[PDB]
Amino acid sequence: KTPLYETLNESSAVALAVKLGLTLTCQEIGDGNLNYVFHIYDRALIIKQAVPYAKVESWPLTIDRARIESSALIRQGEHVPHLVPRVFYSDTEMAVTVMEDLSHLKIARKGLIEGENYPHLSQHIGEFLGKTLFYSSDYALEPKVKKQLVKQFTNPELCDITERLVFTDPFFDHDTNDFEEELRPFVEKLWNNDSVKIEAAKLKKSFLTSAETLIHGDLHTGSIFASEHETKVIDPEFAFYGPIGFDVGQFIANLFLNALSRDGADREPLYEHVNQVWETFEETFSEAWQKDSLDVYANIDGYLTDTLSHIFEEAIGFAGCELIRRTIGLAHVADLDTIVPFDKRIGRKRLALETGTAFIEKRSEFKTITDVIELFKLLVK
Amino acid sequence: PLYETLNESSAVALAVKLGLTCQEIGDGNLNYVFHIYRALIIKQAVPPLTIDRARIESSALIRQGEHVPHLVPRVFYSDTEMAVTVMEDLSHLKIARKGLIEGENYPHLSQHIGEFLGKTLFYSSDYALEPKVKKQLVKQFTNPELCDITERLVFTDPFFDHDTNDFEEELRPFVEKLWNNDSVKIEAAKLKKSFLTSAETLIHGDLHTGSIFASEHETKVIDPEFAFYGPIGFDVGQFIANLFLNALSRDGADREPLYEHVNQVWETFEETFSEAWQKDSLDVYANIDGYLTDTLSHIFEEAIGFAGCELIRRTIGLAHVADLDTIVPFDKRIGRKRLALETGTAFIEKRSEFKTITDVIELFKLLVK
Ligand SMILES: Nc1ncnc2c1ncn2[C@@H]1O[C@H](COP(=O)(O)OP(=O)(O)CP(=O)(O)O)[C@@H](O)[C@H]1O
Ligand SMILES: Nc1ncnc2c1ncn2[C@@H]1O[C@H](COP(=O)(O)OP(=O)(O)CP(=O)(O)O)[C@@H](O)[C@H]1O
Ligand SMILES: [Mg+2]
Ligand SMILES: [Mg+2]
Repeated sequence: KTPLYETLNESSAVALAVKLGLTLTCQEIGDGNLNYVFHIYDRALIIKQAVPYAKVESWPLTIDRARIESSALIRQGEHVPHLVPRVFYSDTEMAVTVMEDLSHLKIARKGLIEGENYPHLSQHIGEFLGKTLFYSSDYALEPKVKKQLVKQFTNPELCDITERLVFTDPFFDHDTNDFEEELRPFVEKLWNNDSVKIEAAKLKKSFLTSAETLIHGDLHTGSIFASEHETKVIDPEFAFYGPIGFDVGQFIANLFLNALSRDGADREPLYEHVNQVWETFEETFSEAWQKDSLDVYANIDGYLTDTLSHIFEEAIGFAGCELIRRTIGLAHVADLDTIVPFDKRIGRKRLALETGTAFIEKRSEFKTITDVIELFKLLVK
Repeated sequence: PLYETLNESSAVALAVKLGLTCQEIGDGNLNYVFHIYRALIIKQAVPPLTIDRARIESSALIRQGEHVPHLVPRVFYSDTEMAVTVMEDLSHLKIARKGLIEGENYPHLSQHIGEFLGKTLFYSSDYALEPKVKKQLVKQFTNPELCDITERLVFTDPFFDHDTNDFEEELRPFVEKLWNNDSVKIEAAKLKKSFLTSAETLIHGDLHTGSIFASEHETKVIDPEFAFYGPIGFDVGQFIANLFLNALSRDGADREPLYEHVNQVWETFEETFSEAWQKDSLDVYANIDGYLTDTLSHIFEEAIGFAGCELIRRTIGLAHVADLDTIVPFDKRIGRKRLALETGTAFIEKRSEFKTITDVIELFKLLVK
């Protein structure tokens, strides 16, 4: 058999949607250069397709990621179908996912920067977190089943992006970092900080080795669609078997990153979201543990409590890496880069480094999410 | 289907067909071990458990042979479909558990196994390997059925009133004390969760004294059928526990060689792992002062915790050790088995308190006086 992959265009995408049985118009609406996102109208549909390195950032990547993203979306839909787009069709060789159109929603990072507060965002994401992370763990699944899922969701290339960018590069004078010269005194203070780098190393080691559950792997505010009443998580291409606290930490850090871009009393909705997302995660995870654990140890008093404390500790450490990583690393966030005037931008970026560092160092000292919030507020006054 | 169960005649046929008298000498019912005489061993899995364990065993032995060829039997041929490994004959050696029970002291056993542990455990980790490579090895060495036996027998069944357990009734009061101990069971749960999730290196997975050939001058580790990507501390802990199990079967001053072994195996492990880390780590963090030290402390902590589960598991679970079961008279056996439970319990609960291997040894000695 011949190679089946062919790069879609707007006409090809309409032809595909028809051949698959789902007068039409199509527009390519993709935000980056690694994927095409084809919007098809009249009822609407999205066809997403991975772009191979030769035709593309980038970042040399195979189109295998499309298989991960599709399979991860489908898995999430079995547990939280109201919190992810529906998937109608997918194909590994064509590297295509056909999914629900969510054009009536706005990317959460964009809305947050515009000053939208999204009152239910943390309640929805906390539920997403609690259910996705529990139901794919050894707590919820027979170990033989979970062990096959580890193989199926092994994601070497995309893991390599996170291992480098989240956990390694910002902490050294590496080629991928990207920061203003005004920041250099403070960046160098990080590079020279042995005790924080040792802690980042341990966190990386956990990312590399702790195959606890199927994670989303890139759950930032730009990876969520939002309106006042709805929330949908997208693009689980980084999915693999990793630490439970990782997704929780990345999301929380992106909430703090937005808080930093804001001023004064405007920060309060974000601090409320940090509190609510932890609380809802913990409640959701705990309810799932109680009802659906297969573990004979699950209902011994203190075991769930200690499990949550460890997830919490790692989540805050991971949050700290993300705070740092987004500030001086290859991949930045609009929350910080669009701060004006310039000297304010530098000052707030200095604070993301300082808060990130404190999170990493003090992760095992915090007892509750409010301790984390209260420490943050003091540091950013 | 290409699989056919060998007999003594077809074993020699295979050895000749591969261009390399016969007696089946296997000490269990799941594998045939054919000795052919220059000499050769042909091990074959029999078809409850998949014959895929033979592919794991061969692959694991070969990988071990890349780093410690002097400490594992050489492999000449292997075949997944036939479930065979053709390997070096080690008939001139004795199973270390048997020798230890007979009173052999094996002066180099500790230095040899410590070297085996340091090198096998380092060189298959993320410390030594590109993460993309390690991740392929994780897939290759996934071992669901064998891992299942360990998850059940080492980490679960002894801590509850489960059907697989096997203990003398005189031991019941002390068994029920363990079952009723919430805080120890929570800690066993955490160690099981680490076994289930922490894919740190390719481990042997069943490194007890019955899995080692020994003489005065030579040591060879065998049967890595349980191999998979698991916690670095696991093999270290199981081995140490089996040294302590032999100490419990001995009396007084005759225990000293075993305590010496426990000390030397940790020391040699730590030294070997540290030397490899220093020379062969790919990690940009490797050389920050404190990171290796903290890495070792965590390995140590887990090892002690896993030693505790192995002490308990061997005493009251499905799979016993001859060290304990052959103690006479009865009443002494029961006493020594109560101590294996109490020491294993202390190891699990106190694992993060110990600062050095000496602390572990001294605590054990105190308890078993
Ligand atoms: N289901 C959907 N409904 C409506 N618009 C969608 C959509 N999926 C994607 N889009 C549009 O396409 C953009 C790109 O989506 P997505 O984040 O999946 O692409 P990407 O994977 O190429 C980005 P990255 O490289 O940062 O991960 C979105 O921000 C959105 O505007
Ligand atoms: N390389 C070798 N050289 C000489 N004898 C060997 C040998 N490998 C195995 N044997 C002999 O056969 C016995 C069974 O070997 P082994 O322990 O590998 O098998 P097994 O896997 O069937 C046991 P278990 O069921 O407990 O795991 C050994 O105790 C030893 O006496
Ligand atoms: Mg993407
Ligand atoms: Mg065996």
